[PDB]
Amino acid sequence: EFVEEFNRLKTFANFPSGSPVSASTLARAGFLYTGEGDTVRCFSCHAAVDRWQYGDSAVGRHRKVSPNCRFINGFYLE
Ligand SMILES: [Zn+2]
Repeated sequence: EFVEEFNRLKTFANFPSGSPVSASTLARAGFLYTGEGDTVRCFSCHAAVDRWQYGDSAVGRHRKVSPNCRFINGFYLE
């Protein structure tokens, strides 16, 4: 259901314009938008990450936060 990138990106409906990190970048990293702030949450491991900054890596932060997530370890790559 959220295994496809595009379905995740449809959660970024009201995502703060001018977030240092874009909704695409975050959708690619496996993240859904919570609808609050710039707070997102990974669809597989359910970890949330907010407070995005210039030069952040969506993938990097996601791994840092949850290094054993099924998605970022490629277990969803079709
Ligand atoms: Zn995850």
